[PDB]
Amino acid sequence: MNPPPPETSNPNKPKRQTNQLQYLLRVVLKTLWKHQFAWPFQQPVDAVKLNLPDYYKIIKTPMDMGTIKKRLENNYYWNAQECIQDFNTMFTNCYIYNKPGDDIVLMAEALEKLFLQKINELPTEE
Ligand SMILES: COc1cc(OC)c2c(=O)cc(-c3cc(C)c(OC[C@H](O)CN4CCN(C)CC4)c(C)c3)oc2c1
Repeated sequence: MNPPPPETSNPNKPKRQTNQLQYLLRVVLKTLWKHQFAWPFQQPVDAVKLNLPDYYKIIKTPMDMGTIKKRLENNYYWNAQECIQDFNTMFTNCYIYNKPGDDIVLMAEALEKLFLQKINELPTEE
């Protein structure tokens, strides 16, 4: 069985909409979301359909771009670093669970290269 997905809504968590967070949605997430390798990362890993009974025994902090997209659209974050960590968690989970040469790993690295190139020009806070 799959665990419940990460939280995307929490009304007692403080939130805001900084220009950095707008950039993470409009530049960073949109760039990765449209990429040819985005599809495995657009929703939580469905370990049941994929028949990976051990995935959520090894991956204790799941994350994915569907969760990140909902969080940005919901203005769930307080700062840019919370959102950047989610991306890095999602990439790291992939490298942690899988074999170094795997397709899913190459897909992850292609998205992460773009991720790094975009956050390198993260604007200073307005
Ligand atoms: C869709 O979205 C995502 C997103 C993901 O991360 C974002 C991942 C991910 O992390 C890795 C896997 C995955 C890994 C193996 C190893 C596998 O293969 C298991 C199969 O039973 C056959 N192999 C078993 C091992 N035997 C040695 C050889 C055969 C399958 C089907 C998927 O899928 C993902 C899908």
